[PDB]
Amino acid sequence: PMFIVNTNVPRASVPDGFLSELTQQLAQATGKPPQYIAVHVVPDQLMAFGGSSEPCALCSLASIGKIGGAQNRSYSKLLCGLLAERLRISPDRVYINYYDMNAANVGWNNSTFA
Amino acid sequence: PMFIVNTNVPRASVPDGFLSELTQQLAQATGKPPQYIAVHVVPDQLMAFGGSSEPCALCSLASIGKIGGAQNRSYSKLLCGLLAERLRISPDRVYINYYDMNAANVGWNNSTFA
Amino acid sequence: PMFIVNTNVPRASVPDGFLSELTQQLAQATGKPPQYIAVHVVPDQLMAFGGSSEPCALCSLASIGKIGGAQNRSYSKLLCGLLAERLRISPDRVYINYYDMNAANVGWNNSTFA
Repeated sequence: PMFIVNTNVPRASVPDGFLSELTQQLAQATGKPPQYIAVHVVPDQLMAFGGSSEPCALCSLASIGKIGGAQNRSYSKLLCGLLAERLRISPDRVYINYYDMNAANVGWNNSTFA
Repeated sequence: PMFIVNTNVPRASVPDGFLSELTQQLAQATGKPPQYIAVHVVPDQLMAFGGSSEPCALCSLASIGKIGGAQNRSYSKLLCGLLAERLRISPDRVYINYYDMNAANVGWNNSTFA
Repeated sequence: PMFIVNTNVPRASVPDGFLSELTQQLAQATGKPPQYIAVHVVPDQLMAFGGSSEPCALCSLASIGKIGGAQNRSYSKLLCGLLAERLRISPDRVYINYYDMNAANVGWNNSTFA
């Protein structure tokens, strides 16, 4: 899995250990081994959500499988929770795009997962 | 809908009010209320387009529906127009990837839009 | 085609000429003219791969066609190669997401490619 968060929250407001928390919780939620989880946080962005520059986030979670209606609701509760607790972003100012990747369309270690 | 622009134009060249202009015009084009539109501009990027580093943009518009042949031509005219007028980027140095998201694949407010 | 590299390697560690090299190598690999290749490198990122902040990269290659099982294995060998040689990133800490874009879903020069 690969989880990306882009936010207008400043870098100083991202707490120490946040990338590890995300890694841990995503491994648990997706069922994937932690060695396969990648996470990427991009603060200080020039963004608006509903026309407003109050704290917001635009995110993406891509995974080979483990994407679907019920799973994605679960991930959204988890991730909006983390963004609210840690970054002080309202859940209603977060979008998370989910992507179910075919294994042939993910490169890693000089090959793909197919 | 969510619109992201990555560009090598410097931050100071992004005019005041541009995120609101994008929000407004995207609301009109997609038909969706502006409260649902998110916009994200990433200046100062290390980029090339066709092997050269004059002003360029790599963008994305992801929406639950409102994506298709005709609509995407319209959006391209609109958005290339804005990028040329406001950021002085030639339309021929802009790519916009369009993504029609399934509602169950967009997280928001602790759940999905399904 | 458009190739994006997000990495925690510092800006200074990206060699002069790297965007041109990627352009050339991608034009050869995809068979598309260089004028159609766009490349984007984002250093200095806050990222982790398998919980580790050792050098890593999260990448994307989107193209109208020229994507599939065998082609993507080849691209992965190529691009992991380049990232290892030039940025000193282990192939096993690189993900590359491949996107086969429909021509009607790529905007350019006030219209789409359809």
